[PDB]
Amino acid sequence: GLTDLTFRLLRESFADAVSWVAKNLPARPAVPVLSGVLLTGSNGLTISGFDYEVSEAQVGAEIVSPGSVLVSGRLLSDITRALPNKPVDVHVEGNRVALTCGNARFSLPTMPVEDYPTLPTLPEETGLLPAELFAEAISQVAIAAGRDDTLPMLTGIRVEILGETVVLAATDRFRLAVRELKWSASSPDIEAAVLVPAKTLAEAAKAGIGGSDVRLSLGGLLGISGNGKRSTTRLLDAEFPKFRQLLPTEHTAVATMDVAELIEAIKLVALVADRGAQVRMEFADGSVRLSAGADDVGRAEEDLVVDYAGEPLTIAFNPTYLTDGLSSLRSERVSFGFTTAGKPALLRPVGNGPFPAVSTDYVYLLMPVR
Amino acid sequence: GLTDLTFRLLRESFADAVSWVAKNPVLSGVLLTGSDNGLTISGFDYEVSEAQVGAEIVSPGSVLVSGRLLSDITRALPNKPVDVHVEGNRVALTCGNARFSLPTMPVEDYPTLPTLPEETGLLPAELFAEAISQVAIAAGRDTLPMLTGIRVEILGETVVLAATDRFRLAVRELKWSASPDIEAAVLVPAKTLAEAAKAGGGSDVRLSLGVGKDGLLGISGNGKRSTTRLLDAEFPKFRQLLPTEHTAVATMDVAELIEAIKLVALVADRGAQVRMEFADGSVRLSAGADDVGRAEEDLVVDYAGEPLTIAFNPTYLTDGLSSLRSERVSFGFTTAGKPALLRPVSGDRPVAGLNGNGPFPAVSTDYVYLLMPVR
Repeated sequence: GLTDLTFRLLRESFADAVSWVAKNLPARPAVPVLSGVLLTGSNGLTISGFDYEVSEAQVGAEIVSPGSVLVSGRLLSDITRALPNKPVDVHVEGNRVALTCGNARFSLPTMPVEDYPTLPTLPEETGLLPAELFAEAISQVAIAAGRDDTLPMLTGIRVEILGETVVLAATDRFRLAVRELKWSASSPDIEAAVLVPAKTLAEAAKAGIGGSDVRLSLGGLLGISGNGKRSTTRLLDAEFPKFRQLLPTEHTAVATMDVAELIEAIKLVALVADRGAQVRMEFADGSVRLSAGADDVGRAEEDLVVDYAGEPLTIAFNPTYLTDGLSSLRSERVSFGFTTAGKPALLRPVGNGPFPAVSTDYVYLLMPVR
Repeated sequence: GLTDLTFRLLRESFADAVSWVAKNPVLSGVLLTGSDNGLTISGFDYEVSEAQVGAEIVSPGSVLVSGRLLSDITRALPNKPVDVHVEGNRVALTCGNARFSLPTMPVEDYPTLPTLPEETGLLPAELFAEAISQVAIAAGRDTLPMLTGIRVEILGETVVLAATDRFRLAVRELKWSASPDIEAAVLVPAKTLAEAAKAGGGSDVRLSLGVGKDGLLGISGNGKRSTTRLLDAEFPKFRQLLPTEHTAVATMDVAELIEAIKLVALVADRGAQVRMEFADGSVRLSAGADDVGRAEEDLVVDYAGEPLTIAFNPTYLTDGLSSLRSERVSFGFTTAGKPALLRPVSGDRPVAGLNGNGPFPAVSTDYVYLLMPVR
């Protein structure tokens, strides 16, 4: 072609696609080519970005002349977001791209297309589910994943598929979050058990708020599809704890409270906790006493009503991990399932012998503090 | 007193007064004093602050506690009355179901707050806040103490506020109720003055500085009192930079120009400059070099004078346009080695005529932002 890539499309459409693709580009590009986003005109425009998480968006466009061009992804996402709200005209002119929109005009340098790495092929579709369910279930468990890249075995979200049932889990050794959901399997009997980096999976699930059903592909990659968007994510090569056997089926003591009231009380009392390390909880019939701090800085104390069953128990928790757990339930009330002060508490959304645990879709296991 | 300080008041009133005082070993403390039907909350530094609120004083006295921790507690307590009782070297604070035991620091080691000078004048709180924030954007944020203040210049019922960093200068004139014949100029730290003018609702503000001055600015109103150490440096001379006329004048839409600057500056190397080429009916905004990318945008302008090119730092330009508080901006030029003058435009006409090409008279405004070109 004598006329290289030339097209026209709406700014909003172009800007959303480029920003979505450019997001996952390398933070420290080895070659300048790795900082680019590929634009391919055929029908429609494809916007492609390569990395350990590669992404491709496809949008409607008027392709005056087809072709391909590689330009700085970050600068193109910044230009497109800021352009006048008018149609955007793009014309490749040799080694430059002329971008016109209303009264604004740009001339951008290009990088060689031949050097851009080919994006991996997504595996075969494993199943699908609504965007709202994927977004809300992932965000629920993501809160427990480790955020330290020095301990990468803690940085994933475990995904286990047993036909129509999906179990999600995350942990950082101080807390374990587990969520079960139903999905449209493609086809029944499909078994899969992978560990996906938590940060990218959570960002993909939050962006999914379309809606539009999210298609997951596992046949070392997790494929994510829908909304004219397609991405691949390298899976984590780490073992995950046997989370199912760590969840107790019975409790020696059970406490039910109001989440909002308890979150507020933790935050008040924790102002005097030395380096925000612990909040002590003294449960007895009808009441829990929350306390924190030492005389040198200050002491705090608040009593809250509890629907309690069992012998009195005194247990301490890290205030942030406790509020993360409470915040993740999305229920008015919380159930605390206990054994001893040195064994985990089970938080679930809501007369002397032990108490069988209640079946819920979500659970947050929280380790105590001594 | 065998029974030390004991009082009760509403959380909202307590929390707001403590937070306002604690914002700026014994130095970390906030002093609480109970007298009759009133509580005083006092904070000492180089900028002192005192808040007076109504309270039920069960037992009078004084106590010093950590300011930061007391502000954090009070903002977060249940919305119920707060009972405070000093118990030896501890402060028992009770509010609804919450209880706190705070350690005290010795009262005897706490420095006495300076006496506010005699009152110089008063003005509405809305005006003081509004006029200070307008000029504050131009103050230096460094080493050069002569540029880190806001000049306060009094001349009877007129006050002139000014701030600069040598790249820009903001000047605002306002009218106030002087408490004479007052002819004085001072330099107040810009960061402190800006915070105090924003924090204040709002009953009229009183400024305290006949033949006196050195060396504190007292600020008072709404049961709140502060003193601020004045800057001993000399504000730079600036009246030579305000001409009576211009070689060229330009009026444009502020919002359209701010948006176009931000778009073209995306390719400005180190965000150092944006060029503007003014001609009849249009201005061309441009930036960047081919290695990274070039941008251009043409905007409508009501222009008078010979066409000119001028380069500005995009942030200093947008800071100036944002401070105008008007739909339109008036740009006034003299010569290439001099700043451009940005004035707000009020109700209106074609800028040139009937003056043709000839010099264009300057129109008076309360506010002006002087911006040096990029050299």
